[PDB]
Amino acid sequence: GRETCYACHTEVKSLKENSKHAAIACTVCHDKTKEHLEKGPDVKPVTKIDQAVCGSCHKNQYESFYAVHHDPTGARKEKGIPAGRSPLQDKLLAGHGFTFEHAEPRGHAYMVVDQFAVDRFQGGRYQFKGGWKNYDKVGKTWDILEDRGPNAKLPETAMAGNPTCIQCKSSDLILQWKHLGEKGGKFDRTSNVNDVVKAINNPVGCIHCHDPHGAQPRIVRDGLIAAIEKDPAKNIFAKNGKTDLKVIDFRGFRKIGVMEKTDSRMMCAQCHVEYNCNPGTQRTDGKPVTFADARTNHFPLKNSLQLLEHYRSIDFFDFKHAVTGAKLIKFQHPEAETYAGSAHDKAGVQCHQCHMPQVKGKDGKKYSTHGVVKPIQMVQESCISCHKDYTPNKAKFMIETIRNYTKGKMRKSEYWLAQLIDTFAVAQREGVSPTILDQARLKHEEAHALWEYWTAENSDGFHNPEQARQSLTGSISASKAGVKLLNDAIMAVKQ
Amino acid sequence: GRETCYACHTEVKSLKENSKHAAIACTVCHDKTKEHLEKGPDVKPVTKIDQAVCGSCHKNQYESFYAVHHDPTGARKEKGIPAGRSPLQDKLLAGHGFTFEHAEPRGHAYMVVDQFAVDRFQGGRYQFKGGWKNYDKVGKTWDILEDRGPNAKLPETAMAGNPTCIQCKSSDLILQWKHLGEKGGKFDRTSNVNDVVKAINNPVGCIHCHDPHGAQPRIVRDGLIAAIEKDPAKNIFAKNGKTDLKVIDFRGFRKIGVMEKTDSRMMCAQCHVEYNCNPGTQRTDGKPVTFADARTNHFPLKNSLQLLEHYRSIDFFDFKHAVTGAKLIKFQHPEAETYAGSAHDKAGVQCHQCHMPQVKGKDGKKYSTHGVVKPIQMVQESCISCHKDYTPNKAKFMIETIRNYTKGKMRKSEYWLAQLIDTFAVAQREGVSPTILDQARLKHEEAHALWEYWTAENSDGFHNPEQARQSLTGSISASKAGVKLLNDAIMAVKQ
Amino acid sequence: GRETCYACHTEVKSLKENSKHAAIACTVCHDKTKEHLEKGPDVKPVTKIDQAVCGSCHKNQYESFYAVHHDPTGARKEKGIPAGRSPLQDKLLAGHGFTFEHAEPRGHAYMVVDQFAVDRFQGGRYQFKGGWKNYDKVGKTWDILEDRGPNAKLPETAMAGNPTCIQCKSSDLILQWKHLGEKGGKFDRTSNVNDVVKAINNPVGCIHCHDPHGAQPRIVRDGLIAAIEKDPAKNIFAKNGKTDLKVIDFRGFRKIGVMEKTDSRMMCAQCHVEYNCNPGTQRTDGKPVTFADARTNHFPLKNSLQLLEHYRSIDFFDFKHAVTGAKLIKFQHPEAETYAGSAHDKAGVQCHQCHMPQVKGKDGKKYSTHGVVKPIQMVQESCISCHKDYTPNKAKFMIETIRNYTKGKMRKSEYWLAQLIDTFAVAQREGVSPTILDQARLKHEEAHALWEYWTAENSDGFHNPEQARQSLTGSISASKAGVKLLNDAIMAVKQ
Ligand code: HEC
Ligand code: HEC
Ligand code: HEC
Ligand code: HEC
Ligand code: HEC
Ligand code: HEC
Ligand code: HEC
Ligand code: HEC
Ligand code: HEC
Ligand code: HEC
Ligand code: HEC
Ligand code: HEC
Ligand code: HEC
Ligand SMILES: [Ca+2]
Ligand SMILES: [Ca+2]
Ligand SMILES: [Ca+2]
Repeated sequence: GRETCYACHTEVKSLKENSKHAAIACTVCHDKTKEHLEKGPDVKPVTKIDQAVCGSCHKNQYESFYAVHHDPTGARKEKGIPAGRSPLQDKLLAGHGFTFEHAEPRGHAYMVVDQFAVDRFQGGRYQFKGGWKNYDKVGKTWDILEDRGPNAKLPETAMAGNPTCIQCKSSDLILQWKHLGEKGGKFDRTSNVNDVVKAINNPVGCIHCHDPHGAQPRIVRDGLIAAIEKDPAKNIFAKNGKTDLKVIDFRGFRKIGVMEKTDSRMMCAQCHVEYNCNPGTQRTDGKPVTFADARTNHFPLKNSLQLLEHYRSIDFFDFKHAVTGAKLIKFQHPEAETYAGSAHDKAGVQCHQCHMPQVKGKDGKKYSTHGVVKPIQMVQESCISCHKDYTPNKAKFMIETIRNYTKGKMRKSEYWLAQLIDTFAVAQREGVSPTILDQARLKHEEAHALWEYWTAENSDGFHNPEQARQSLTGSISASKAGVKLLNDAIMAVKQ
Repeated sequence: GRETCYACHTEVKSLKENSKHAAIACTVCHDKTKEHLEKGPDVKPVTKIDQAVCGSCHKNQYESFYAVHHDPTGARKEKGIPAGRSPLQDKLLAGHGFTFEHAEPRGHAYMVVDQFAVDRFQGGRYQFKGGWKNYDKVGKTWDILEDRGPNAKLPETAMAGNPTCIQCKSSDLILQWKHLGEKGGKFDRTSNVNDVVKAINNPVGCIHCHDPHGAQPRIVRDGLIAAIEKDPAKNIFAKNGKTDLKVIDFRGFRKIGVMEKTDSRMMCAQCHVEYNCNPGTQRTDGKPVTFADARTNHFPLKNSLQLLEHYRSIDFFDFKHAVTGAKLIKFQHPEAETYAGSAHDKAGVQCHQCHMPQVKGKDGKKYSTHGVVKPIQMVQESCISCHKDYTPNKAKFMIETIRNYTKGKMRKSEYWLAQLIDTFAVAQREGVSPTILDQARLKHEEAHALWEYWTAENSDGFHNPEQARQSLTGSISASKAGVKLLNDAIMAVKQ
Repeated sequence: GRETCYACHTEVKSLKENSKHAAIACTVCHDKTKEHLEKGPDVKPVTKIDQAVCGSCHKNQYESFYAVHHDPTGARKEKGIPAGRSPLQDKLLAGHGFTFEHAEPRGHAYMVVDQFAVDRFQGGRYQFKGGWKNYDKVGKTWDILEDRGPNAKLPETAMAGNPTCIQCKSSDLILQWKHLGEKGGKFDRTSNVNDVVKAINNPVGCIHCHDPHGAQPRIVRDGLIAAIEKDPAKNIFAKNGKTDLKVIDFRGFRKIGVMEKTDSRMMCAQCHVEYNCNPGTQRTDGKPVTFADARTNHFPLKNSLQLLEHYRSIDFFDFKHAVTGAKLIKFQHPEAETYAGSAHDKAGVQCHQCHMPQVKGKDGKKYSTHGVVKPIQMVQESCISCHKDYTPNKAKFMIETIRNYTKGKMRKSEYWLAQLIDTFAVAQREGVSPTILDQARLKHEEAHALWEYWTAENSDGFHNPEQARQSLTGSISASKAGVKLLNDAIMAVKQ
């Protein structure tokens, strides 16, 4: 009786008819349909957002997403340790909530539990039931975590958590969140995050990347659609002054973007980008930017060489550095913006070919693994599958040589940023002019933007070695110029 | 003729009769017995303290203790290197002898040679015969080391060595050391350490943990007995307002503690504790505390959250920090005090189940390995033996995740301690009030106590992850409070 | 017709007749011989310097030199990273070109391409054709690199490259370089390095260590011959007041040194030494030392305990430290001077026994591998071949224990150098006397000389553990003495 439904749901008919999902009865994914027919539109069907329904017919994708693996080096790797990805984090991000805890990423199945449990999220309120011995448990959020309650305190935590955070950890609010988190849905940007978390039972849904109605490759992330719509000819995913995205707006309430061809650069860019999803400060007037402002659910889709101008253009910065008071941008995991225009991107390779390589399940049916892969741990399938002349050692050597050269420049950029910050403090105590301190703040802004992008980004340059070198040497140059003018100004005081 | 002996040695009769050692002739372990009978009590039998006698009937325990293994990452691992367990050691312990050399522990068979050869012991006087190529040799101290003599100098060494040090490296002085090292035995706390070392041929004896007379599980360490006796109802080993320890006092000269049931927490706490075994300074008057003082052979049996109050209560600190002049506690390897009240302790698991797992020897007789094990190197026997559902990768993941999270907080506590020390120095040079510097010293004391415990402790939180988090975040909080008040006081000067 | 040639080339006759190469026709290695005979000496034969000619009869040496191996940890390892061999490089070498890039060494076949491509060589002018994916290519320089041209800029590079650099990367200029690079050959010390690089097609030739005429073990490096000639009785290679080197001077233009017996300490010392091959400054007058000066192609052949006196004696230093203005020596890879007088040197072991171990080729003919080996990666052939009682773990344990103890002192020397530099800067800002700052500069000179030798040297003490300890503790002592007098002078100012 789908034609009954299709009478008032025309877009679903468009997606589903003559699709690979054509035959699937509406009842497979929607409950209370009879009540919706019999009692009218006031009584909504139930749409349970649930990987297990997709798994009933796609077991290898479902099984590989939920498969539990144990990295013998462990997880919860703080980045701000000496041998870590961001060893000078505590000094360079002084005054930012990331100083409370920032760990390396792990598997997709953990993404909700790790967002809720991190020391920077909600003052330690959410914890693993049974603690560390259950840290590898997957499945339903509230089977895994407990709520210690609103009045509990945990020392050296922060309260960075907000509803927009959840948009990059789950598909559970797809029908309960108006476009951009503007008011009108069950939840919006101004919601109490502790109401929102109760609604999040699952990590990123199968529906995040795949239309349930027709199985079309798609995106559902509001900020990513908004970015592509703002710059449809020149954005990082465009080709020929066009992007492969048809936006479907349901009821003026929620958008999807459907693509004719798989583009995992867009599918993964739903989360693996720089974003603003937090309050901040305007550069002009020093006024707060609150969750009322659309800038608190924002995808720039700009790379390291563009972001400082981009955030100046939209009159926004994240935090003042606790020492220099520089109006700093906080960068997060810009993998899509890094990958854009790199050797592999230009070759037509997409994120999924390295990170979701082909494996065989079960009997021996071929599928894309949905347990996303760390290519250095799987070079036969992530690399040699395409680079057939490569030995495993050659693949590892190529990854690690690029990471080696890039990290050399990252560490040198940190040395110089640390020097800039320490010299600034000395310049302050030597009563150097606030005019000249302001010049140094600008150099800190620039050096910071060209450095922090790369500790935030997860490849240590592999995704774009040229951009990483140009950015990080630009950071070093800016810091050296700041240190020179501060040390010059310090001579001129006592001259 | 044991009844002859038993006439004047009543306690030995109590331990030996109806024991597992009942049948063993006194002559097996004591020489010159006839002269002792014939010439009377003036001529003492010879009691050679020697693992090889125990080995004659317990070959697998003896063989596994002396087995030579080569860790391919080497030994003599200085902790104060960037990638090391205590990377900011040289700054945070400035003014302490540990800045001359402090390496990670290795195997028990090396414990005397490594105490005598470390650069902080006795000005480099003791060295390996033939140098590095013999660094893996086990057996008799003076087959392995040479004495360069009292007048030899070795640059960048220290003279921390003292007789009480030897009490945690050998059973060789069991009959030659009056309780607590008070005067009356061949050696006491005031002895020249260079006389004492000549008497130490073996590492920790079989008799350290096992009664030779009846084979009862026991302790012989004077400071550990003294601690248990001071607090017999509430100490970390107690249960039901009682400790499983019967103290036997021989001649008012030397004590053992015998337990009805194996408690390796007590057996290992003979050495794996925080201790004071060194001169120090009183907090009240600034007067020396010398080896005449019982506080120089002292076991607090207190954890990270208790030690600062404990050392304030007994009016003792180890060193003034070379920069801040904070009256600091020097912490050493508090494994027993950490382990106390942890998940595994509460489950009735003891040190030996993870560190002396069951292995098969020879033919295939089952025994507890007496080559103590680093569980991460042996997860099948140290972990999976009990956690039967664990894979080796799961065991490794669980150890390393806890170490990862704990080290993140350890490194952050060091960052903030370094900031506190650097800010203090700036506050001094900005002529901030000595009143306010004194407030900052108190914050350094607190931050130091809540940090250094964990670099001194060897598990990086595994033994008590909750206590480690509470302590290390407390350290960070104290340092941040010190940095705030110093930076506030620095504004107020030039206000 | 060799007797025709031998008439005017008497030294070649001496080397070639009754040699292992006796039978080889001159035409095998020299072209245009008929024109040289027919047209006279004005028309020089062509002498193509080329491993492939040697390879025609020595395939296993040729094949093993050019064999491509992929270290899975990658290459281009910057030393100035936290976990790196020289973690405080950027601070301690501040004002030296090594701060732009200094990576660990890799295989011999890469030595030209890596010299030309390093960020410190020639402003990034030379790059790998096709970039990173060709970083493992071996063979001809200009098949592997491209020239971006003289006007191209690459941010955060330096221009350290000069002709004398090439003398330790290739045998290609053996007939085109007058002794010491004095004027008269196609190239000299004053040549434009960008003319010189065009002439360098190959890495170190077979002829670097082996005479082509008679196959005698030899050296061709001008600076090494000059050093041995200056001190023929007491130099590090001497025995019995004599060195095994007969110098043959061709035309007063170019020297070789031929040895009766293989001495790989000399063969490898052609490059694995400290050297001066750069402009610098005189200590006395502050005058430049230019490529006109013989001190710009100089081998001291002195160890860590001798170099500071050595460079003071010849009135030379490399750079003023950017903070302290200390007149610092820049140290490079002093492996031969370190190895001299070590346990293995005294035992008659040479570099080649550990680094060119015996392997079997082809069928199974035994040869010395000419792919030089990192012994920790090959302990069966580099170590156990001679230490037959060693297990692989024992060999690794011995290497890594020595490296562990040595690195502990290296890291501690860096901590104290960093403290010296930071204290100096504070002493300057507290207006401490320039007299007392000059005293501290001397302590920085000394501490620097006794430290940087060991980050420059590649064994982390393995080659001479006693010398490393004596040097690095001497560094620590010098820095502590500098920090004491600066901190004392700072009290005395405000006294
Ligand atoms: C017109 C008379 C309708 C027929 C026939 C069916 N549906 Fe419907 N549906 C209709 C309206 C006007 C609305 C919602 C209006 C609003 O914005 O609240 C709905 C809603 C749904 C939803 C809910 C989406 C959400 O916000 O959670 C679902 C999943 C849905 N409808 C499914 C559906 C099916 C499967 C039908 C045939 C059995 C069907 N609808 C008939 C209008 C009408
Ligand atoms: C938002 C819903 C996401 C989308 C869409 C994708 N990723 Fe992701 N990823 C995300 C998070 C929040 C995490 C961390 C989870 C945690 O609990 O820490 C990650 C992690 C990865 C990793 C690391 C995997 C691991 O270490 O085991 C990789 C390699 C990764 N992500 C890649 C990736 C690719 C290629 C995507 C498109 C196919 C993709 N992600 C989508 C959030 C989201
Ligand atoms: C999409 C644009 C995102 C928004 C909005 C937020 N997060 Fe995120 N998160 C995202 C990705 C792709 C990843 C994996 C890659 C990485 O660099 O981590 C993550 C990871 C986390 C993690 C795990 C790692 C860590 O930082 O400890 C946490 C704890 C996490 N994210 C929390 C978080 C919070 C609290 C947010 C709102 C302030 C938030 N995320 C927004 C993608 C996106
Ligand atoms: C092969 C050419 C790749 C493509 C295309 C993309 N990625 Fe990648 N990624 C690659 C490597 C070699 C590495 C280094 C670390 C490693 O595991 O080898 C990375 C790193 C990441 C990470 C960090 C997690 C990890 O896998 O270790 C993330 C989160 C990641 N990459 C995501 C990502 C996205 C979203 C991509 C398309 C925009 C992308 N990668 C492309 C190799 C390749
Ligand atoms: C009473 C007449 C004795 C008989 C019979 C035996 N022993 Fe004895 N023993 C006795 C005294 C009074 C002392 C020492 C007094 C003092 O404090 O110095 C001893 C000493 C020993 C020791 C020495 C312990 C030490 O300090 O090193 C040993 C090992 C010992 N005695 C053993 C022993 C044995 C095996 C006997 C039967 C053969 C024996 N004793 C008889 C008193 C008497
Ligand atoms: C080895 C297995 C032993 C046998 C058999 C016996 N004794 Fe022993 N004894 C032994 C050791 C290693 C020591 C040192 C202290 C310790 O507790 O480990 C001793 C000590 C004694 C002492 C001294 C007690 C004191 O007064 O302080 C006596 C008096 C003694 N041993 C007597 C003794 C007798 C009489 C035995 C036969 C019945 C006998 N011992 C057996 C080791 C061993
Ligand atoms: C004092 C006599 C000790 C007793 C009793 C125990 N241990 Fe110990 N341990 C001690 C020292 C002095 C050393 C270092 C030795 C050196 O030369 O460096 C150690 C070392 C260990 C180690 C590390 C083992 C290794 O790295 O190979 C472990 C795991 C260890 N110790 C555990 C341990 C346990 C479980 C004990 C009770 C059974 C125990 N120790 C007793 C000193 C002493
Ligand atoms: C028991 C309460 C002890 C006293 C008293 C002393 N040491 Fe110790 N030591 C002890 C243990 C359990 C261990 C292994 C665990 C660890 O954290 O090291 C050690 C180890 C050493 C080592 C090896 C490691 C190192 O620090 O380089 C040395 C060199 C050592 N101990 C020396 C030493 C000295 C000189 C003492 C008196 C000042 C001393 N120890 C006392 C247990 C105990
Ligand atoms: C299993 C539940 C354990 C019990 C009970 C105890 N220890 Fe432990 N210890 C454990 C782990 C997983 C680690 C981390 C390092 C590792 O090797 O895996 C440790 C560490 C130590 C160390 C450092 C040496 C080492 O083994 O690497 C010491 C010296 C040590 N532990 C001693 C010790 C003592 C005395 C215990 C009872 C109080 C104790 N451990 C209990 C696992 C477990
Ligand atoms: C004397 C009449 C000669 C006979 C017969 C041969 N050679 Fe010669 N050769 C001679 C002179 C005077 C010179 C060079 C003078 C100068 O310094 O320029 C040469 C040069 C060579 C070289 C060049 C070395 C260089 O600088 O590149 C080679 C390789 C050489 N000669 C080889 C050679 C051979 C193989 C001969 C027999 C066929 C031969 N020479 C004959 C003088 C005379
Ligand atoms: C100058 C012509 C050289 C001579 C003669 C020798 N070596 Fe060398 N070596 C040299 C350079 C310039 C490099 C670095 C090359 C690069 O592209 O980075 C090296 C490297 C080595 C290494 C490291 C090998 C590797 O990592 O794979 C070793 C162990 C080494 N060299 C040893 C060595 C020995 C033993 C020699 C005499 C037989 C020797 N080298 C000669 C420059 C030169
Ligand atoms: C012989 C006395 C040498 C002179 C003159 C120069 N180099 Fe060198 N170089 C030499 C050796 C034996 C090695 C390998 C050992 C090591 O410690 O690196 C090297 C290595 C390099 C490398 C690779 C490693 C690195 O530093 O990044 C480069 C890029 C290199 N050398 C460049 C270089 C330049 C530019 C020189 C003139 C200023 C130069 N070298 C001189 C031996 C010798
Ligand atoms: C065995 C007794 C050796 C002799 C003789 C020499 N070297 Fe060595 N070298 C040795 C070890 C164990 C190490 C440590 C790093 C390792 O790979 O194990 C080294 C290190 C080097 C290096 C650094 C590159 C490397 O191999 O990792 C160089 C460039 C090197 N050594 C050169 C060298 C020269 C020129 C020697 C004679 C003067 C020399 N080595 C002797 C072991 C031994
Ligand atoms: Ca951001
Ligand atoms: Ca202590
Ligand atoms: Ca030099």
